[PDB]
Amino acid sequence: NRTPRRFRSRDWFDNPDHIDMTALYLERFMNYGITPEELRSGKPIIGIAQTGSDISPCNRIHLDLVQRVRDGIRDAGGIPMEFPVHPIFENCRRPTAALDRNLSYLGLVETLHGYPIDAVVLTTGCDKTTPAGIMAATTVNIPAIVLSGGPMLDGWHENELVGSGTVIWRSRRKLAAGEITEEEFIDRAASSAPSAGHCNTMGTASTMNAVAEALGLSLTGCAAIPAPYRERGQMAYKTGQRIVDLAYDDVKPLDILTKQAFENAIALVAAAGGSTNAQPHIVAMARHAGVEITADDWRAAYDIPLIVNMQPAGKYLGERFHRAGGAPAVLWELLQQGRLHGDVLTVTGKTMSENLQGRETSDREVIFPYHEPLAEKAGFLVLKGNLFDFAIMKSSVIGEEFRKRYLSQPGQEGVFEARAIVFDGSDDYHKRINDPALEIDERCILVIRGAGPIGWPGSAEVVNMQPPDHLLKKGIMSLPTLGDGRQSGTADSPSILNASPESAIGGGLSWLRTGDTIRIDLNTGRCDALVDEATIAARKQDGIPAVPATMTPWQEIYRAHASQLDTGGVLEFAVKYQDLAAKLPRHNH
Amino acid sequence: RTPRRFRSRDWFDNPDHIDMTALYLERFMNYGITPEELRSGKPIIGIAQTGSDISPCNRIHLDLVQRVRDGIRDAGGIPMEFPVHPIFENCRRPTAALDRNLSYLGLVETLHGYPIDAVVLTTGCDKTTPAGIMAATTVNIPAIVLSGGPMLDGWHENELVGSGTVIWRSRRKLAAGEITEEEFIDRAASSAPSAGHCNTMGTASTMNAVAEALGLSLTGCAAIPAPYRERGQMAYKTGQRIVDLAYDDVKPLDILTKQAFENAIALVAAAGGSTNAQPHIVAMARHAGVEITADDWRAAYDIPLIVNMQPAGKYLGERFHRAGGAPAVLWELLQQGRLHGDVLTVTGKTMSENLQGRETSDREVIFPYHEPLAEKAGFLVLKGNLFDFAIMKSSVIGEEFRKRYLSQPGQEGVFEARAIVFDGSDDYHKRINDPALEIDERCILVIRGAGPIGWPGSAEVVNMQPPDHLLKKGIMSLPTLGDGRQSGTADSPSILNASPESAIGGGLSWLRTGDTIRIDLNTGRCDALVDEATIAARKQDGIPAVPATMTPWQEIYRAHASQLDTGGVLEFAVKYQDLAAKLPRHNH
Amino acid sequence: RTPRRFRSRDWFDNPDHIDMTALYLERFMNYGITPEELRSGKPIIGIAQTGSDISPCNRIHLDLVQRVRDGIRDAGGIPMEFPVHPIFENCRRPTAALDRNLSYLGLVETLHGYPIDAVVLTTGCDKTTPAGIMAATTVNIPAIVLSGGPMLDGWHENELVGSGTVIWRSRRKLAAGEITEEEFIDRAASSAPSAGHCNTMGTASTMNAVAEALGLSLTGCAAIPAPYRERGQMAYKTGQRIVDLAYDDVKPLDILTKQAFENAIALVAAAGGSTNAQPHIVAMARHAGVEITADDWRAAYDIPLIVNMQPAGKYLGERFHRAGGAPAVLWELLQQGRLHGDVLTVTGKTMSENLQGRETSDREVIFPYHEPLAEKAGFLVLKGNLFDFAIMKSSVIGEEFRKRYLSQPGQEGVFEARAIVFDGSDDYHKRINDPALEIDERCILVIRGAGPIGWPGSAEVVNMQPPDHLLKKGIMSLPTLGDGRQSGTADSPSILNASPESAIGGGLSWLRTGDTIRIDLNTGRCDALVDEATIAARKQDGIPAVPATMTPWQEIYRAHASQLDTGGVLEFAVKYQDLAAKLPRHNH
Ligand code: FES
Ligand code: FES
Ligand code: FES
Ligand SMILES: [Mg+2]
Ligand SMILES: [Mg+2]
Ligand SMILES: [Mg+2]
Repeated sequence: NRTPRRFRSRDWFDNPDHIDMTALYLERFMNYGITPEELRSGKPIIGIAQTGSDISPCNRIHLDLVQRVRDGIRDAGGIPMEFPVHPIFENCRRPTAALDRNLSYLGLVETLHGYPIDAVVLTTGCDKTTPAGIMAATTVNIPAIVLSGGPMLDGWHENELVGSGTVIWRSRRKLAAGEITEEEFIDRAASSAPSAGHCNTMGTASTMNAVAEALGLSLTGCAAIPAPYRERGQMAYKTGQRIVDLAYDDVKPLDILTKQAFENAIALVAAAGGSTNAQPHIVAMARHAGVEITADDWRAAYDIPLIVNMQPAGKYLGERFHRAGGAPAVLWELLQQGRLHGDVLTVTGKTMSENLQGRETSDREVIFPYHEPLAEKAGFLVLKGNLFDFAIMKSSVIGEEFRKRYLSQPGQEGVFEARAIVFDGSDDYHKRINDPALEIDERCILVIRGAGPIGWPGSAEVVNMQPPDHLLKKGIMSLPTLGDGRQSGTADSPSILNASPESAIGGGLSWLRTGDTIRIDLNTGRCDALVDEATIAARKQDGIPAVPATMTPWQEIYRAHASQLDTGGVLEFAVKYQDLAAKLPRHNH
Repeated sequence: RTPRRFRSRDWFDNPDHIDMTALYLERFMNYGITPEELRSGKPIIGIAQTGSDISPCNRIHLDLVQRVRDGIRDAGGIPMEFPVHPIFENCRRPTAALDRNLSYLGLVETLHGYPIDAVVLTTGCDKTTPAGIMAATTVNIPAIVLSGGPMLDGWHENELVGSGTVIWRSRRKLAAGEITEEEFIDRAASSAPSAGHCNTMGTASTMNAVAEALGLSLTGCAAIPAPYRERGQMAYKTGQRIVDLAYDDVKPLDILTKQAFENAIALVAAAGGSTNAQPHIVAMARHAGVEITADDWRAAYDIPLIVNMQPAGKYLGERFHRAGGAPAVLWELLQQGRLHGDVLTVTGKTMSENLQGRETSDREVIFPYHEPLAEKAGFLVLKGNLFDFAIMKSSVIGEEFRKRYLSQPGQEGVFEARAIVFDGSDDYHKRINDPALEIDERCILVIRGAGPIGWPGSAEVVNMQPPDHLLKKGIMSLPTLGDGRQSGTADSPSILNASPESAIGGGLSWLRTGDTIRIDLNTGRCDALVDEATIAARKQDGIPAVPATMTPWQEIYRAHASQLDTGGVLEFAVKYQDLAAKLPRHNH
Repeated sequence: RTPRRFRSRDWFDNPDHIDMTALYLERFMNYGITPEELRSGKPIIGIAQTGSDISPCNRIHLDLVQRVRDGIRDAGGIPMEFPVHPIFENCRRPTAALDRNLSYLGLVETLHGYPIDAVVLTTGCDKTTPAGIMAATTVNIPAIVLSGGPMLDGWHENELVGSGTVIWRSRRKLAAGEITEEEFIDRAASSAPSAGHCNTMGTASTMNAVAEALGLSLTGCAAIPAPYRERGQMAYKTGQRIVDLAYDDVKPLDILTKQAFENAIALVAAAGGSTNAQPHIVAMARHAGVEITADDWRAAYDIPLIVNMQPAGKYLGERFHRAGGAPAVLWELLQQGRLHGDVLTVTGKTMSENLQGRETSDREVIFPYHEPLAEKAGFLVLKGNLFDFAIMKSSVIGEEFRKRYLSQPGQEGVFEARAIVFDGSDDYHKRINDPALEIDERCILVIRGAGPIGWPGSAEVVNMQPPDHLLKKGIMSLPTLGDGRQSGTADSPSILNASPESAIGGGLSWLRTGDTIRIDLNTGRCDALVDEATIAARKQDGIPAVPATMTPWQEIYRAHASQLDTGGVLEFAVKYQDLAAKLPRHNH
């Protein structure tokens, strides 16, 4: 198995030319008890990028699991080095945690490339830490492997399942409809988080962790294990064993993250009822590995049926999903219908197909068979028009009442027209949504603008807007929704999302006005404002709607270099840098 | 916050011996504690840590302890974590029942010998809960129990698989050749999915509920599964409360009255608890100076089964907790006047006030008293010419068993069985499938030499299964009798804890294979049909052999341990009471 | 290396019991251990953890245990950490001496009753080193000692303050009024500047040096200050080497020969070690089935004082380590043919190959054997009519003491003094300055009722200081005699460990205040000049009283502890040897 190699660590700890610098490098790494024989025996230094902390409750389980990773690395013959990254906690980070993925990315590459690190174990959980980690590891391109934290346990409130995130959106409706009070709202929310781990619905965190499995970047079965199961700590051990293997065999990210691998992830996202936030993230990771993912790569997957019976699209939560076989069971379903490139290489050292043998699900209540699924055409639906060149709609989440109301008229199905109610940001929506002067009814479409990477800044999860109270009290639970921002992966709103280019850089949403008529055609992928070419340029000369001034040093940088979610809201200058571990850096003294 | 003058101050602020105060304070600062911390007069809160790598059922406390410390600090105490002697019931051989008294001795020493004003007793695995309470009673400084909690539900092939109970059910399946040997090892592993203790209503679940029923933990502390966020929140609230108990000076002997033990006896019956609760409750009471007699157990025989949990019922710890846990069970008993609700608890309220609003939320799990899972779920006390005290696990009689033995016409509750006697569990596993014994469905399987003295430490070996050939005919259980114990996770309706045991000359010593036993659950009698003349002839042959004492502690144990009917205590130790009423000598 | 059937496999891989294998395996995985780990056949390495908040001298081990774990894993073993009974010498009352045998009992149970193949014994505070080694020997599985090391140097007003020694020096500065009560407390505080044990050549520093001397720990592991990175590097190395010892089956009884204890006895004398080493070394020897007699102590008497460390000398643990530590001190002993340099050690090499190259690098701290600090530094045994064994701390005889009592031009080393007799230390503090006693420079202060049965657990109360009026006259110390002990940090040339102690009828029971005692350091005699007739008449008046037994463990101790001369062991316990050669029964 193990044929020796001169790891880049050896350029610090056994440098041929400079023996002064070598001694300078060994000296302090021994100040808490590491012996010289450890740092000088030619074992690989395995970094562990720690994401858990008191400020990051979704990832904090990695504070206890890190010990299992250390044990794996040491049994298998490496030397572990745990170190931190910029923290990211989506629930409390303001203005939004989307700001942090790129900032964490920058700091991880500096560390991975700047220290005597050979391979890495990326610890992941909360929404944006999985892409931030993978993005950084590929730019540097040293052998990497993802270790997922896992979701929380099932939450219960009065004998009822209660999913993280989705409990907030359902409780916003019942509090408006006067069916719950302000303390039941807080208490149902608290019941949604019964343990350590990330959101327990199929939101961004469960999606991005299933993605890394589909991408072949973590061991089989890693994504779905709930954080407090001992399975998770066993998995953390085996991941520590595996990463030294990947260091010796020299299996880098750029060997794994081919376009075919990204197409596998795309397929998985759709079959699993995954989050629309997966789209900016999968593109961002693709770009940073020099792969181009286009709007046609998403249309490819639209006709994947929904097969996992998990909130927000379905019924159960992360525990039932993982007991049913989690991501490998979903991938197996797909592989059987030829929707997977089964011959890609994975960090297991086998091929996707080889990994998936035996992974047929064990709970058909939870993971449905491909041919008798839960819903057809569950993939994202990219939409085009005069309002934006690209956006996606959460097809997996169209309710049957929503279907009957808009997508069901006898001659024209999948097509409907609605009256725009436009809001400039989240605060705007909350202040005017119940203003009867706007006379809102069942044939309106709620529109929000200024919530993109530039407008907010960092795109914001504010598109899952709810009907005004008077409509909620009539039983109308959702109206169509559209905006240039995002929504929580836990939303059960069939929104049109991630509209690029956003309003704030002169996308079509900059000139739309309340009372206009929007025409949605889901058969053809088109969404248009019925507003003539002449009126359009009259509005355009009034200028772009206003957006808040820059507030922090990082926001100035972000607003300067961030792309649109079309291409993954990436630091556009940064994609250029590839395989940085090929060249060494200069000595520091 | 009065403040009072805590015994710790005799170490850290003694105005007689200033040299000693300097000597006592010096080293306690060598990891960064400031003098204001130890010299301000805040109480020192000992935390008795039971969790370790070798104690996986209690290891959750390695994490929880930081929540306890935060609560002590918020409330104005100074925490002081220290360990006790490790106990891990599954791997400790010859038996972990040796360890309960050894852990008692050490913990008494630590609490009395050091400047500790009040203790948080972390509990979990079988024996850790009585051992902590016994010790905290003898020293009698303010004390509170913090339970660890069960593991989460175990699943294998979409079936609920319970800690411990899987092993016994797997033993019957492997013998009937229905599962492989790596499948046995497999489903055992499926039953232990997380940190925590046995997720069935075993000894840990029973004993931790008993601590709640005694009044020694905050309401709802017993049942919270170990990995729940709620368990961490409970550990914080408990750290707060122990500081208060230090100031209000609420001590074990203030709480462990005869009524509180009667309440605990009610709950064990209602909850389908382990029969190992019987020795542990008699031990705890003795060390508190309270007498628990066989008639106190008989008083709880007619309490109905209330909780629908393996091994007696269906679900595991997670469902029991979500339906209300121990408070929901105590609420049921309170409504029927089966509880003394006026007793004081460590919450600062009476049991009755703690229980208001605690009616269950899930009647599939915690049945109503008046239409329950089954009636007469209490332990049934048996006596006769083979022992003066044994109990039968009533809550666990199945329908086939009640048909085959308990339903003789005109004579219901009385049956007779032909004894097949084994000396140790090795002897059982060697001759149970020897056809020479010609075992029928009307035999009683008997094991002896497994009590406190015989094994030594009583051993969980009485849940013997039928021979291979009976299991293939659909006979899943014969009646069983022994002077040892069984796992609280057992679903055998055994007659257990037979005192006096065979090794000190109880009736089991002269029983022979072939003898007939007449059991009658109406009279409470269990008697071998052998005439006094033949008994005498047999007695003269001497007592059957038991192994030689093999470690120093076994020798101490064999010399001082009492019989299970009196708690298996160190007999000399129960005379020691309220030790914190007297300060120890200075050490220099 | 060559594979082995470790005893753990009897749990994790049983041939005839797959049910028990599943039951033993399942819960050991509930915090993430994989089946590949517990079934691969790698040895299971116990780590006997002694640190905690209540044990500040050993607390360093809670951060070093990770180093130990990493080394066990780099070497192919599976680490299993677990606690023992906590011991903290400074605060434990009535004495930490009661704990050594208690800790001993629990660790035997743990090592024998669980699947442990080899153990690392973390040590530090006084009693933890003998207690560990005693238990590892009784069970006799491959063992190794990891020492926590002493605290950093203490400075107070630009002066070295040593742990412990600063207390006894301050008690004199307080009666002579040179310091206030609150600078006493700051002075003691300055003595403890970091983690670690006492930084003087007290019992901790002695016993860890004894451990290395016996070949039970790696070369140079003893004197490394706890906060040094050398100490975590040593813990890693120790984790590695214990795996090797497990495969090579290098058991305690292979190492602990009479030749090894003799090497230890030499090192103690040569280093000015604590008198407490004598009962601990005898205790370890007995548990190793080795006899160590008063003659073997005499054989070390004439060894010079080589180490310039408080109490006897000047420096503290830091300078001693920088000078090459116990290796340098053994190297001296080697070249003068005072070691058995070819005994086996847990290093693989023999003691001679261990010390090749270990000559001290600082002759200001470790002196050459032939131009030494002082001569005849070993303990000096004394027989007599007051006791059949005692020892005197020859190493701390100062200039004035030698002049005032040991320098009669006729017969040097003989003197006679008047006995002032106190019954326990409280008697001392309430009468030492009672002027009706007429105490002068020619009195001997005597304390009794302070042995194993008397106190109970021998107490450190013999280093009594002169009355206040003698201290103001410049007399810094008088002869001191007792059946108790004294801190190994004490600079008192006391006569200690008197067996038989008073409380069981030894000579000190009949001796009275005012009697004349004659000591002869040339014959090793100490006698109370009182005639046989007065002795018999005083015995009729009864042994002087002692406090009643107060805790359950005290009753066990008083009923089983031996005398300090035979090691203060539980005498019934030394007959148990090589326990790991028999397996315990299965628990279910
Ligand atoms: S808050 Fe971190 S996963 Fe949703
Ligand atoms: S083994 Fe610890 S509770 Fe059953
Ligand atoms: S107090 Fe622990 S070493 Fe002296
Ligand atoms: Mg999110
Ligand atoms: Mg048990
Ligand atoms: Mg001492």
